[PDB]
Amino acid sequence: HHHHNRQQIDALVKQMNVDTAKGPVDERIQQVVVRLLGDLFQAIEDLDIQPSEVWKGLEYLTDAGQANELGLLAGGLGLEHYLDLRADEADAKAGITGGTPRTIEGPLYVAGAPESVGFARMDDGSESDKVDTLIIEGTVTDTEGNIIEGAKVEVWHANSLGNYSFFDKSQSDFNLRRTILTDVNGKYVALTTMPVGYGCPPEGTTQALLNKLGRHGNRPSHVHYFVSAPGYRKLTTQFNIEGDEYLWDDFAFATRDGLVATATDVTDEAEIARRELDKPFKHITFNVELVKEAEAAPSSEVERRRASA
Amino acid sequence: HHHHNRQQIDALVKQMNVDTAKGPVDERIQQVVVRLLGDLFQAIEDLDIQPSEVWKGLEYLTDAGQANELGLLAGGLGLEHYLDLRADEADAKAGITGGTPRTIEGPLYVAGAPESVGFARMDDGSESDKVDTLIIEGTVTDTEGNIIEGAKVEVWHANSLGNYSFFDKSQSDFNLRRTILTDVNGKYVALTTMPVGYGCPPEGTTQALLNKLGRHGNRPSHVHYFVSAPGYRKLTTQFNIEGDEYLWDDFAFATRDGLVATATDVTDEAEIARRELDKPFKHITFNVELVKEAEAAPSSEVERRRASA
Ligand SMILES: CCCCCCCC/C=C/CCCCCCCC(=O)O[C@H](COC(=O)CCCCCCCCCCCCCCC)COP(=O)([O-])O[C@@H]1[C@H](O)[C@H](O)[C@@H](O)[C@H](O)[C@H]1O
Ligand SMILES: CCCCCCCC/C=C/CCCCCCCC(=O)O[C@H](COC(=O)CCCCCCCCCCCCCCC)COP(=O)([O-])O[C@@H]1[C@H](O)[C@H](O)[C@@H](O)[C@H](O)[C@H]1O
Ligand SMILES: [Fe+3]
Ligand SMILES: [Fe+3]
Repeated sequence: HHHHNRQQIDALVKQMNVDTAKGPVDERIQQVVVRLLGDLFQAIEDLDIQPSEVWKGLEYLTDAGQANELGLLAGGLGLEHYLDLRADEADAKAGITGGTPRTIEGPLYVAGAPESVGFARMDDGSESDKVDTLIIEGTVTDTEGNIIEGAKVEVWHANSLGNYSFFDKSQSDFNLRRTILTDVNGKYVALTTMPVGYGCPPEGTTQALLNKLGRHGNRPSHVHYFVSAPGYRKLTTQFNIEGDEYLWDDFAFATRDGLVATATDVTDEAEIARRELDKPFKHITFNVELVKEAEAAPSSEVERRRASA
Repeated sequence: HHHHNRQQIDALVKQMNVDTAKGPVDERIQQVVVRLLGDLFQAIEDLDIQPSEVWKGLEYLTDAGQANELGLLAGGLGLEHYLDLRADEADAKAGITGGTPRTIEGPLYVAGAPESVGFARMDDGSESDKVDTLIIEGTVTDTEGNIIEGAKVEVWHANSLGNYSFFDKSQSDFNLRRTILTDVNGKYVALTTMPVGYGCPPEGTTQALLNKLGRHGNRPSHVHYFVSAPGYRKLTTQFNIEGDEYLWDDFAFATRDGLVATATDVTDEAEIARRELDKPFKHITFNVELVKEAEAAPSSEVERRRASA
């Protein structure tokens, strides 16, 4: 079934995609296209991939893009996590150590969330009779424990049904999405609701492929973070919550040591009063340590197309 | 910049996509996914592809799918032609020789076109004052020249502006698309208009990438064919027209020896009368030779998602 060897493949790819060039070429795009096409052709030879199979793959990719699910698929196949594995190894080779660990962004960030100093309430109260109240708090410091005032703590997470605002058009705009600037003591406090883990859209393209792979499409409960500050490396991270069925079986492979938090229960009447609440709530501490930006440091910032509102 | 070797990549891909499987798996889909992901990860290592670059690639693929242009991109990068190169080599190894050569289908077939016996007029006459009339005719035979009656000759082509019906919603439904069944003499005749070659949509995703590659997105003038008959191998082919600027510079690499036709000019008053026309016209002969279906023969039919109306 081998109709072409790699030499013959490379010659064909060059004839079609390089020899045909006239005028200015983007050299990087040319390099990447030539490599990926040659690899695709060689996989077609090695696995004897039939035209009907190739068309099914392209039809799948078309459907995935129309469903806006390619970011989700990048998470599920483990490509998004792989990019973090690479970034961690690049940082190790730079001698950059310390700092809260990174993990995946996911595909559901939205720019433009309400900003406040030191404290934000993240939810609109529309689920107050059906989900636990959660307070999250932490201090943002450098690697030696010195507080950072004015650090930008961006948080987003799912509602009691595992759905995110903007994508779920039934929620109010920016529900469960906030930017909190750390106060004079380096502190942030978020008053919110307990996120639940969630699956992929069950009739969607990502779950369709996971089904063929015998795989589930679930993530454990988590809260996403961007943390940034002048003079420090930007951090993309999350915490997961101890106790979740899928904690160490995340379909997007994002859970890490250092990023698992325990939700404590507060039933004490005095403490409840102090928080201006009326019922028991859950409490999570999540401190963040940022690494100073050095001339030698690889960038920790990632350009990516992101929703805005 | 090499953070992982292929052994480490393969182990990671297995951990994420295979070890996580529970219950029935589609073994072929699993095999192909594992191979393509491992290859993608290795290309990322070898070329030190940055997260921002990966996200740009996925955003491009998303945009391409939303624009319904991935079939067009398959043609332009030469993947569609490569599939034919493979099919030709498989046929050679089977000892299948003879027959009109195959070439690419393109992405613009529509099922459901008007059917008639022996003769069809393909155009609605809406361009009669701005484009040349073309008569196409041919005989469909086996490899020894014996006529085949009742062969299904499916033809589609572009209008005077290089646009195809169904996709160009300004044209009448099925304009320049017909199915003609060969008559008792194995003959088909199509009365139509001269197609013009065309480019990719200039603001679309395919041309955007071709621009980065320094490449044009043009095809020479051509008419597409499916030819099928009981007992014979289905044929996907075209003819191109001698004289076209892009005849041997097709951005989708479809031109072949054996598939170039010369448009003859008919100015003779007697012949014009015979055809029931009033002006000179162009004439193309395109005969088709079909190969008998043998038990040993690979399939020449391709399952593919196709428009219908
Ligand atoms: C670049 C080009 C390379 C790829 C292109 C070339 C590679 C060729 C790939 C060949 C794959 C083998 C095909 C085997 C035959 C298919 C059988 C089948 O059951 O049909 C369908 C399966 O088709 C597939 O999903 C296979 C394609 C997956 C390839 C992409 C893997 C990406 C890997 C690496 C890239 C990095 C990944 C990047 C990270 C994002 C089942 O139907 P469906 O549930 O999948 O979808 C269903 C469905 O079909 C329903 O009918 C519909 O109603 C519903 O909505 C839909 O969900
Ligand atoms: C499976 C996953 C693998 C890939 C995923 C992983 C691989 C990662 C790929 C990395 C590529 C290198 C990126 C370099 C930096 C980009 C710079 C730039 O100028 O930005 C843009 C270029 O971005 C690209 O097109 C690069 C991605 C191409 C990769 C796909 C090749 C497929 C090969 C093989 C697969 C078989 C092919 C299959 C056959 C079909 C220029 O803008 P634009 O004109 O391209 O689009 C423009 C634009 O950006 C405008 O802003 C917009 O308005 C307009 O509409 C749009 O058209
Ligand atoms: Fe999330
Ligand atoms: Fe065409």
